[PDB]
Amino acid sequence: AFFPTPSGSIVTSESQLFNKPYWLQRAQGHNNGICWGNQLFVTVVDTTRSTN
Amino acid sequence: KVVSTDEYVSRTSIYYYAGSSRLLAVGNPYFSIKSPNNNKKVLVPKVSGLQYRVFRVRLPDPNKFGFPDTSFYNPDTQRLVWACVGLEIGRGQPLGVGVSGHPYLNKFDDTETSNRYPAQPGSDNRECLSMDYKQTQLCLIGCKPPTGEHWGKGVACNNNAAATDCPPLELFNSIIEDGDMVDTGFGCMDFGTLQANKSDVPIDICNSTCKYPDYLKMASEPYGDSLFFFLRREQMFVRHFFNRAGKLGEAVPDDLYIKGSGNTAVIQSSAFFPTPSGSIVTSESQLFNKPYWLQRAQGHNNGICWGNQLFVTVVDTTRSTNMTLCTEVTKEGTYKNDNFKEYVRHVEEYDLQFVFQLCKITLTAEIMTYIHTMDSNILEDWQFGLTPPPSASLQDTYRFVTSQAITCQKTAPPKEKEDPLNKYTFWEVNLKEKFSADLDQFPLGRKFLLQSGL
Amino acid sequence: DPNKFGFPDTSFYNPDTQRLVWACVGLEIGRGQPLGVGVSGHPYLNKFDDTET
Amino acid sequence: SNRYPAQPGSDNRECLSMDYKQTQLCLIGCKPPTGEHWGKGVACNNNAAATD
Repeated sequence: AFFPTPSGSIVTSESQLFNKPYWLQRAQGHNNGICWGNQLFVTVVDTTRSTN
Repeated sequence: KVVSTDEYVSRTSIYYYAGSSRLLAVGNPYFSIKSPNNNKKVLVPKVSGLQYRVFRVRLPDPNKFGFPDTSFYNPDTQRLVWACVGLEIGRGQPLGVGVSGHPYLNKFDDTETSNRYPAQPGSDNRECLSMDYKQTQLCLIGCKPPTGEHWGKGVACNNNAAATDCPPLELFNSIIEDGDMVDTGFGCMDFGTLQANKSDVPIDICNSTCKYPDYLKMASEPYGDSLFFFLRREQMFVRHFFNRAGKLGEAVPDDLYIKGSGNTAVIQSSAFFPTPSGSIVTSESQLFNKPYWLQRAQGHNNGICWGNQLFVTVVDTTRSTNMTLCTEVTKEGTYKNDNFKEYVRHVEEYDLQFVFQLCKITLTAEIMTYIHTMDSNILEDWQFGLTPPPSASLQDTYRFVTSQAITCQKTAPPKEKEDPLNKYTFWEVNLKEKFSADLDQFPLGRKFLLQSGL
Repeated sequence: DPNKFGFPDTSFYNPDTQRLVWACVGLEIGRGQPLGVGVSGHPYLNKFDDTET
Repeated sequence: SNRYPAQPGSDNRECLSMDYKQTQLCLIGCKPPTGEHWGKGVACNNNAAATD
């Protein structure tokens, strides 16, 4: 019964995903950004700002 | 109500280059060495590739210039100010990263392949080790020196609680003076107060306050006089895994692990820490020896440098090589160990070029309000809105100053106290007597004319 | 030297009040070997101990 | 790690193996292609060659 270990790699600012603009001219679904109920739901997951 | 900076100045049709000399900087990359007999007598200053190199130019005043053509400038109402349009950071050293490391590092074990029970106790297990740092390259420009936060101490509060004993935490934004340390992957925090063992971090950091550029606060500044234009590029990854050596106060809760016995009756540490290291450092992803034609700033100040001065900050670890000196004491014919005294030195090389464009400001009375609510100090250096000083006649006149009609005469007030920024050690560069008007005699004005589309 | 060239045509070149010079416009570096890194080493290098782990 | 006194021995040959470089090339010709290699030749047998 075996299991390996995950180990990560290097992390650059060149291939980041934050502090950059976004414009939603056309979404994928049918709601084009119309937020019902006067609320939003944003979720973000990072692991690269996680010093101890 | 704020406004942008393209509606009350005007670009002229004249351009100026100025350029510094080649900067020299040498020292020891581990500690400053003072006198044994005195504290303030430095011998070799501590400079490495890990210091926030902060230069501050002093561009000469425009209104002290006398032109043969006095047509474009009105001295009755208009004034001048300088603007930055082109800029250069020069580097002249071979590429290579240096190593640092504390000789008494708080490494208990290594925790990556095998740590066999039982633990190895003993009240002293610090040892010597060394490692690479997180490589970093970035640059900032502005007319106000850049701000920086850090993590620090503080009061928790009053003793209503009787829960535990753990230190508090609080951020503090400060002014980034020169000589301060760059982060390398161990928290933007002061190790001089938050740590007590002084035996976990290499020696360059342990009595420092390593800070980090707050991009968020500077962008959220109203006038925007602290971020003209900036880049950054950095990377890191892991090297090993170690663990601390001490009683972990915040112990592991009981339900989340099955207790052992016999050889497995004691619990080891649960505080781990990795060691960072840079990757390959190419010459392709360099950030300097390249022109920067500023077109439009992200703030509102579009290059107008109030106060006739600029601030450049730059950090680089890719030229952090370490020269190892080796001299002897007694000449032998056979090898010895006590016959050599060694030293370690680190060099540093910089250069700066600048392209300036002067600008006139029509001064009507509604605009100088907007200058006044910017800050009051700009308007007085132009000597524009002042008061007539009253108080005509005095009689403090005596023919003989050392006599017996004494009034105990005292003079020399401290009235030339004007600079609030004098509490921070910058790197001054004298640029007042280094101008010229012929751009085509320089290795950057030739690059300027090809970019201008003339 | 360019001035030692007796040209068959003289109608483009006055030797009394002109001279000639050369200039590079083409440039090439030729290699002819397999690729490989060399290694050297001191037989008495000043290594005291290890300091990695 | 070569912390050392001298080491004796008559033969110290061992069993080793390693890979080589990956290398892709192709070429088309009218004449069959010509290459080169280094090799031994004349020695000119003169001037006190104390090195073989």
